[PDB]
Amino acid sequence: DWDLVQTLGEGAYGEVQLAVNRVTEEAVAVKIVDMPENIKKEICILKMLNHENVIKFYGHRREGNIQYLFMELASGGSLFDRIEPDIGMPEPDAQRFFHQLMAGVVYLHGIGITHRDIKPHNLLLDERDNLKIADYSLATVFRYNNRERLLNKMCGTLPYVAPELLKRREFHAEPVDVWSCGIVLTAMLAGELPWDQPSDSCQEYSDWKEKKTYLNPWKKIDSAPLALLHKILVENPSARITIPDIKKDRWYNKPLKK
Ligand SMILES: C[C@@]1(N2CCN(c3cc4cc(NC(=O)[C@H]5CC56CCOCC6)ncc4cc3Cl)CC2)COC[C@@H]1O
Repeated sequence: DWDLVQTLGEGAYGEVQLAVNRVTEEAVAVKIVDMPENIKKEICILKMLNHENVIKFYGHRREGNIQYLFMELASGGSLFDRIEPDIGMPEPDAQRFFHQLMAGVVYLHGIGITHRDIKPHNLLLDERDNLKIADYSLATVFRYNNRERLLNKMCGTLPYVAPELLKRREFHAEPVDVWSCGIVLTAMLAGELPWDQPSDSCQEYSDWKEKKTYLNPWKKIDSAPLALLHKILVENPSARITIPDIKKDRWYNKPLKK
């Protein structure tokens, strides 16, 4: 029925491949996973999703120990491939992608879902350059019956993880996703990641906490988006800006063209 044409990327459990229909020539993205409690969780979350800034999930087929997850093929590819190394991208394009990222994250948080691994590799683009949050393999429920549950599991990607995840036994889900969006914004505006990890043993992170914004990547960033990044990349998650307040930010609301 299908045929694995090209590899689109690889995760912890399974691989994502470009599948072209043997009859219709319809090209889709298929996540092929071998072997359980996590794929049942992932399928459950994928069926809950319905938003313009979240990848479309078609369905799932099981073949013994093999699990197939059918998803929307994003023709524009990844946000990662739009970032020019050491440069980034034009500020109006970065603003628009950030507005769309916030829209997708507000939606997820609104249904009580935390993504837990936001990065340019899983932010995909459709034919009209609309951003779509993909890869729900680490996603979990942080709110149910209007009651918040604290996270305790270590997961994500070190340059994108919030510092409380490395320090605290339990932490709130929403500030962790806000933090990763901040690193994505830095990547879009500088074409460079600021640190290997947000720990005191990492010089670049110590430099940021000491406000050495005359250093890269910060010196490449204009004063307005840099003021926003100062509010996002705050060590104490209880003092960190929330998405309702990000929506009131000067740069977030700055009219930009071309
Ligand atoms: C594990 C990681 N990844 C794996 C790939 N993955 C997906 C990749 C997809 C990729 C695409 N579309 C394309 O690649 C566009 C460019 C073309 C043009 C058309 O032809 C085909 C290639 N569409 C849908 C996808 C759906 C998903 Cl879910 C996201 C998660 C995250 O961290 C490291 C890895 O990158």
